[PDB]
Amino acid sequence: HERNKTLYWGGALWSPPSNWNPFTPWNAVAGTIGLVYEPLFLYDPLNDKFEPWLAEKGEWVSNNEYVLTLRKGLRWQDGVPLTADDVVFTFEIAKKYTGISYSPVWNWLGRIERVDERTLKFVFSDPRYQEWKQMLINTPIVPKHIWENKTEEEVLQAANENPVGSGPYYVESWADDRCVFKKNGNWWGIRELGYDPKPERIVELRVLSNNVAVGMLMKGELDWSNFFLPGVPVLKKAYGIVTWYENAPYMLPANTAGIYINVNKYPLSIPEFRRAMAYAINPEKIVTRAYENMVTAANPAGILPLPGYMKYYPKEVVDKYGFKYDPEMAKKILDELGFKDVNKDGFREDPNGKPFKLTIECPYGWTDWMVSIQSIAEDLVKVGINVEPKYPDYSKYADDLYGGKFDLILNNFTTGVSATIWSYFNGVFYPDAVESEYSYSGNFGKYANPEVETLLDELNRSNDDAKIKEVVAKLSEILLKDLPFIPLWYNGAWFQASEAVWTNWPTEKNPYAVPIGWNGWWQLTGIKTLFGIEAK
Ligand SMILES: [Cl-]
Ligand code: NA
Repeated sequence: HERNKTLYWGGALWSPPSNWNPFTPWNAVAGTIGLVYEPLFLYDPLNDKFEPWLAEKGEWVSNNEYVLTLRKGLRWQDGVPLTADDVVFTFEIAKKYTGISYSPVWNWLGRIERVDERTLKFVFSDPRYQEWKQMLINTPIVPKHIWENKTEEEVLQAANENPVGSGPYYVESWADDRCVFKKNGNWWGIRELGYDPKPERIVELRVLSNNVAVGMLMKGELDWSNFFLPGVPVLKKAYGIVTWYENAPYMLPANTAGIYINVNKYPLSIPEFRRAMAYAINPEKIVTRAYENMVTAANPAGILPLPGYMKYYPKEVVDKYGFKYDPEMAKKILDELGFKDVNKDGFREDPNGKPFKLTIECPYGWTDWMVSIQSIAEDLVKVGINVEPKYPDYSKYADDLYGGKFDLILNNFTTGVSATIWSYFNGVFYPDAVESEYSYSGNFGKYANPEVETLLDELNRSNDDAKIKEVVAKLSEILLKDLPFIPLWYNGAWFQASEAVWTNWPTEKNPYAVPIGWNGWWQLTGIKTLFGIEAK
């Protein structure tokens, strides 16, 4: 592999490459969706615009009808035409096979009509405009001719080695420590979009230690890093490394990191106690100690600071109902609630005099989160709440998170950048969590509020900015008053690059793509990174 034609990339491969199944992207090699399999649209979160990808055009032609026109001349990597039949298949297979992740689409999509050879009309029983935006960017189109013979379990359990997609790269080889993608010189995007991927190969590397990753970046052996790497601010200063911003906070935001609270456990069940905890926490201590100013603290509502979300920011609500670091306020609230240190041991007991302690947890070995929860636990101890950090192995953390068996838990899985603010509120408030044993979609502390469910549905079912702004204000007001989740900071969209070989990376001063190749991000313009870089 000629060095100046090969891009070495790390930050998303954490186990030996073994799965490339577009139906299970959470288990697939990162890039499966983006490099190999493609969506109808991209969403540009920097400019708050959709970009027709496989689709030439898509629009709502009535309240419950969405007309999609596919581009002409699309082909699968095996030379078979990609047509509207493959799109129909991609949706209808999930009607048949309910174990497919997006099978619930059929609860609100009624039918798909064939308008002409490349045009489909989606006829909705319940037009969920916000949720539809997420379908448009996150559902990969798959080839009927490859998947149509399979049973449900064959579909869901397939490793899908040598995946046949439509995208700009295919898998050439793999090993325990890498997946090698090779440029598809026939990619339809070259002729149809005028986009030409620059690397002939992309080598996706698994790197076992942060010392090796940072060392490789310094030596120009790793071109593109989506790893969290401590010390980047000093290394930039001393040695030179590309980041999105020249100064703090260095990185774009990826999601809202915060504390989910078990609202069904006394005294966490008292909304004012939750508010006291929020006043007690100093997010700037996390920004400095855990992240060396590579993140920013969140606004109290936790709304990501990107244009598609901020055009709905409820400033008057936040001004009135927000919180901030103020330990004296925290103590005042606790005193009013009757949580006083009667045993004289430095910890407040409950108003009946009964001692209690709480845990806060994050996964073992996730060092930045460990520092962060240690910092949180200290701040809470400082206002007399007995909190101890715990660091369960990942599988126990995940059982605690999804099962709801925690007191306080640090998480950011459902609050990522997306094509709609609805996904943030849904990830914080996910009403069905209250009724299921396990929730994977948010509201892990199982907060129940009928007004929230009504409002989230009104948000989903609106396509009107004025109404959306109103709904977002009411949702934010409830989040701030009841705090089942306490937003703390925006975790970074970690990006560093070496210019040893490749240059012209996207940055704040040349912001032509979001340079993140984690799963979910190719469709947020990560793919466009590959059209702009150039080899020295
Ligand atoms: Cl549903
Ligand atoms: Na006490």
